[PDB]
Amino acid sequence: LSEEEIQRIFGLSLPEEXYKKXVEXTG
Amino acid sequence: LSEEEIQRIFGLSSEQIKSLPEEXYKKXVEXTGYM
Ligand SMILES: [Mg+2]
Repeated sequence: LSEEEIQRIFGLSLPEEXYKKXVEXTG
Repeated sequence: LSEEEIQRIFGLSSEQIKSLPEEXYKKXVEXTGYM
């Protein structure tokens, strides 16, 4: 999985901004 | 994007999905190519 694919999949520090869009996931 | 889809995409154990944002972050790090 590329960083560009993570942007597309999550609709976007990538790890930090991963964790926050994770939290927004847990609602 | 559901928790179930994220579990499958990143191969997460039943244990890992207890900590989805943290185990997000770690599978984020492995994204960037770091360890
Ligand atoms: Mg937590």
